[PDB]
Amino acid sequence: AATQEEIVAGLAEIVNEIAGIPVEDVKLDKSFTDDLDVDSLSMVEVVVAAEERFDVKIPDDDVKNLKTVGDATKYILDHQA
Repeated sequence: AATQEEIVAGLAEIVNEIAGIPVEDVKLDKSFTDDLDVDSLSMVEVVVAAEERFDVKIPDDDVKNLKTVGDATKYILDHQA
C-alpha cells in the first residue's frame, strides 16, 4: 500500500499545477472539481497524470466516481500496484 497522505499529496502536486489550487488545500474532504474547484477539462489532466504519479492506472471513465481527494485516495490506496 502507500501512505494515504502521500497519495493525497500526489493528487495535490498535480492539482496545484493543472487546477491551480494549493497543494496544501488538497485536504481529504475536498472534492476536486467542487470544493477546490478545478475545471472540467483540467480534471482529466490530473487523472492522466495521476496514472504515472501514483504508478497505477486510473481511467477517466471510472475516475468520475472518485469526486474527492479522499475517495480518489480510496481507489489508489486499494488499487496500488
